[PDB]
Amino acid sequence: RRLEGKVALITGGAGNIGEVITRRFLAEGATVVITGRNAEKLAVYRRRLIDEERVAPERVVALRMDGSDIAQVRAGVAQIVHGGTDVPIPLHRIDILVNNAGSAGPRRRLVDIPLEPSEVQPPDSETLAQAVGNLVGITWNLTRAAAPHMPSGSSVINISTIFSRTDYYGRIAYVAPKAALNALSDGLARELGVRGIRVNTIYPGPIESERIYTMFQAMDALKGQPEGDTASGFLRMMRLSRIDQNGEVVKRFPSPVDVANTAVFLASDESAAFTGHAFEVTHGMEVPTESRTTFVSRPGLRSVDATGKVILICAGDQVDDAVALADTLRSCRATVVIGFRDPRALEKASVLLRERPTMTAEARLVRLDPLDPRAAAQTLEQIHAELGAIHHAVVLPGQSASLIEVDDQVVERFLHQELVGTIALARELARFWEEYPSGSSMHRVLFVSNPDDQQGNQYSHILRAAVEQLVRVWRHESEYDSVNPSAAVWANQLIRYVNNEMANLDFTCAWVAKLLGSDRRIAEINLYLPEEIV
Amino acid sequence: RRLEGKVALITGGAGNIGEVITRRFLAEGATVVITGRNAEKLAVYRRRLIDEERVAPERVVALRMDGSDIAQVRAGVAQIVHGGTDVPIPLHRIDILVNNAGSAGPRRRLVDIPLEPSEVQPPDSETLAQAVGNLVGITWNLTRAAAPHMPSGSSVINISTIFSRTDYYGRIAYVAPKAALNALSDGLARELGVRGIRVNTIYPGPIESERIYTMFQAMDALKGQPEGDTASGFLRMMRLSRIDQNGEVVKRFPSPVDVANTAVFLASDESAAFTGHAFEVTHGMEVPTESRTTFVSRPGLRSVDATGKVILICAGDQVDDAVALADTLRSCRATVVIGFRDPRALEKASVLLRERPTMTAEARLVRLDPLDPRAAAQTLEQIHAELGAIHHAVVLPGQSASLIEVDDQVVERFLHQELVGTIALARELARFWEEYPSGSSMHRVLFVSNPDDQQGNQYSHILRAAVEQLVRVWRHESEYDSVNPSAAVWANQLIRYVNNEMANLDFTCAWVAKLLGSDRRIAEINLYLPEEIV
Ligand SMILES: NC(=O)c1ccc[n+]([C@@H]2O[C@H](COP(=O)([O-])OP(=O)(O)OC[C@H]3O[C@@H](n4cnc5c(N)ncnc54)[C@H](OP(=O)(O)O)[C@@H]3O)[C@@H](O)[C@H]2O)c1
Ligand SMILES: NC(=O)c1ccc[n+]([C@@H]2O[C@H](COP(=O)([O-])OP(=O)(O)OC[C@H]3O[C@@H](n4cnc5c(N)ncnc54)[C@H](OP(=O)(O)O)[C@@H]3O)[C@@H](O)[C@H]2O)c1
Repeated sequence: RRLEGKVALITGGAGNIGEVITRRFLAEGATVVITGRNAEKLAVYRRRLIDEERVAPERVVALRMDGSDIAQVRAGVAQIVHGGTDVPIPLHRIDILVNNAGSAGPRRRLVDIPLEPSEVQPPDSETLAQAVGNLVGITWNLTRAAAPHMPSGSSVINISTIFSRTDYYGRIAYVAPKAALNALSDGLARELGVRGIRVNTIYPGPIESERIYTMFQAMDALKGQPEGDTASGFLRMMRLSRIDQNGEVVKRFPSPVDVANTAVFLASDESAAFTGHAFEVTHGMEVPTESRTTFVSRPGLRSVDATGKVILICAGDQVDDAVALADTLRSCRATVVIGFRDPRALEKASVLLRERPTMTAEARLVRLDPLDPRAAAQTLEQIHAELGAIHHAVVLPGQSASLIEVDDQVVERFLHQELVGTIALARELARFWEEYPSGSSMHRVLFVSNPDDQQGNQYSHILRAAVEQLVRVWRHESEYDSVNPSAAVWANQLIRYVNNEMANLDFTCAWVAKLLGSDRRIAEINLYLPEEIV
Repeated sequence: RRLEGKVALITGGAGNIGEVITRRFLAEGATVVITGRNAEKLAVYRRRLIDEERVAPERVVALRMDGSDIAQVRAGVAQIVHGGTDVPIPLHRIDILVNNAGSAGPRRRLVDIPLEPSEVQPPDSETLAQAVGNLVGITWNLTRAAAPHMPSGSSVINISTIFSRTDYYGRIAYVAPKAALNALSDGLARELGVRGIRVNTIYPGPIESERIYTMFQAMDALKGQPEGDTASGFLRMMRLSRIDQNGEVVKRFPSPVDVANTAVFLASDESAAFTGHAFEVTHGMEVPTESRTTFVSRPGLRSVDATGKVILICAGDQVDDAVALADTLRSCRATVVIGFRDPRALEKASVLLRERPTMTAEARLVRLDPLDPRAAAQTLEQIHAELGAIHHAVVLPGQSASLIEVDDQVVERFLHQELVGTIALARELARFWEEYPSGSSMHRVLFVSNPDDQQGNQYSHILRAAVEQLVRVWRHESEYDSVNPSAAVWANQLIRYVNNEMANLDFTCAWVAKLLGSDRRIAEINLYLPEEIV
């Protein structure tokens, strides 16, 4: 009835939740195309729907498709629209896109996340880069491929997870890409809204499923705590108690049909007024959408003394910004190293650097590319041998328009250089700090965004979301590990791009120096420049 | 089908949106009790449903009930459960409570809001206090009266408005009580969740209805701008374009059925996993849930010079806090007046006050009760005659557990003393400042919350929400009126209760002095103390 005559594409349609979304969509009259990597599991599920639930064979199509590969996505969407080998009847359009597919990523503490295929250890099957492609790359690929074939009034439904906004020890390779997906979905709602295509996000809590109990078992083991501790923490956070199988009003997990019923509402015309909207299937867990504060003053640097602190600035190609940060830190007497991903930027910075009395030497310049982990680890070791430690780090983006009408290689470079690259850098720093203990004084990390791009900062928003959840879990893992066998890491993220004034760089540099050279520590993760500094 | 055999109570069920909620609920198999103040309109609508839509008479019950009167609410709920004169068949329970009733309040700029019945001018029919009772009092009353008769799995659906979070010139008597309702709903979700009763809030945008066009017509007139300007601003804010009656993909208002369809989803078991959740029926208007920042430093007072600034502290009964604020402002050389609602507090403060070199006289003490507007206006005039002006004001709460199991008079005193009282005070200050121009220098107002109540601060959250939206619209009205015929008002709200440390009062006083005595102005409305000051 409610999805009568609509064409739905459900990725991961044979998974634990996907099976229930598929079933409910069929009961409501949709024609469903289910995708997955395991072609047999798709065929078996399709057969069960036909043979045991009296579903007409024309209404279910099984289509193998690795959604992390844009070539496969385009080929599969073409088949759906025009017919093909695996699609017997051309379906002409997609009315509902359920971006439900999502791997679990490698389950490891940040220090242990595998970056290269040879590092992947049995329980896991994915590098960091593969997890990114199977979590946010996949949703991005399907939406770009499908959007030309979705008429006005169509519905894009992205499945994220509430845990993209909570502590989630040992799952940074999962929750940081899912946080990126949240910001991608909000940018897509803005872009597709002009076409009448709505884009909404479901955030399931822990859902009764083999998946959640497998993951919670692994996370209890990663933390060295008893079975059931991860679940107990989230059960306590729920506000809504609910009838369980024995009729008792208790804390319990929501079920897959709860998620499926939300997807039906969003797929149907009953949700026609919603876009860019969150749906938290969590029994009322109180989880903020963002941890943020706004600077309301400029700090005085006269009191800031970083004598004897080694501070590594990790830059991509941002010569002038990196040099300005180094100048400010050096005026506070810090021992500064600047690392550059881009060798041309490194050369340009050497020239620039050659251009009250102070006994502070000029910054050392090194090559530091986190996408070459073995060279990065060696560079950090050489710095430790020469300077004795690395106390703090400043992390800039990896490189200095539309989210849909964009070349495939621009999307791939963004995912690789900014998401994988930034998380890989944090992995390399965390590992180095664990391997080279330097006492109990916290290591401080400041992520700093790019400046305003004059075009809405759509891609910077995605990096911001990923970095916030990287920071949240890194803070928790490092605190926990420092008590239960090592210094903890405190981290924040400075957001420059909401301010477009000439004083922006100077204001940012002053706060970086204040936050690294003084005792002040800020609880909020994201630290925004004000819109007007003066 | 989806509400088969459920008992729904819909307040305002014969209004513009209520009629459509009622109709959809009946189509989905519910038995519906509709309430309103106009008994005839209810009877006429019930007759139309029976005579023109083939609805069985047993399934619709018309019940006149002014939901702002708790006595009437209890009597009507008793009738619904046990049967009575207007309820022929006892219904035994309430499965769905739709708190949809809501007046429009007096439509006036803050300076013109009617406080007393004789001030109400034709277009309007309500004082400020009546509007509060018809907007948040009503929802509070019904939920408390109905909750004992709602079994586990039941659903409370509160209709607020997105405009409780946006600019809305000339509607403070409407949007500030609706903002209070938002925080009341979140506290109720927490309290009722242990019983398995979920509580969710719908935030409609502008909904195609006689109501919205009547209100937008009045708001265009209040601002002296052309017909259609208010609507044009909100149409621009929508992200989702949508098919209109002629098949064009354009900006348009959502319809009443959009709101009704959301209420059906929330009434049905398909939403069983949702509580404390917002549903924004707005075509994706980007509207934050809160304007806030967190203090990340303590300010230096040595540079703060308020010489020649008259600052009025408006206190209820908070002797020690008011005196501490006065001491701090006087050490910054301000000319201080303290007003007290409570005459006993005024006497206690006189005794306390009698208890580097400075030439700053002790604070003047006056009676200032905003619920006696004629005496308040005279007091402000006498201060102006004696001291020459009132530059800035600090506003404390009117008085120094559960939201359900609470005596009726505690609820009534909170609504009257804190909500009506605080808005009435701002009305009195705004009017005084308009009547006694003192140049173009902005008047600054700092609302300051109570300290931590050690019990979750449920009532303080409600006042916080109302004050934030009071501030938002007051800032906009006063800015607009200062350009289009007068000084603008800047206001903020300091939140003390998230911090429970001994340094709390001193830290708060320092920021009050800094924000009133220096040039710094903060864009965010709510200014939170950090959880840890040191
Ligand atoms: N408690 C929960 O289960 C829970 C809570 C919050 C969020 N979620 C989200 O819910 C969604 C569904 O997961 P689930 O609970 O059903 O777990 P699941 O059983 O592991 O399902 C994951 C699905 O994703 C598919 N998939 C992964 N990578 C893919 C790729 N590159 N191309 C195509 N398909 C791919 C898998 O297909 P193959 O098996 O063929 O690879 C599988 O069907 C995920 O996005 C997950 O993050 C789950
Ligand atoms: N564009 C929109 O219409 C819009 C947008 C956002 C939010 N909303 C919200 O939607 C809800 C429904 O309003 P509407 O659009 O249907 O406008 P409406 O036609 O004015 O409906 C308001 C209803 O509230 C009832 N009511 C008011 N005070 C009452 C009291 N003390 N006791 C009992 N009933 C009372 C009225 O009943 P009587 O007529 O008998 O007094 C009437 O049925 C309101 O809460 C409103 O704030 C509306």
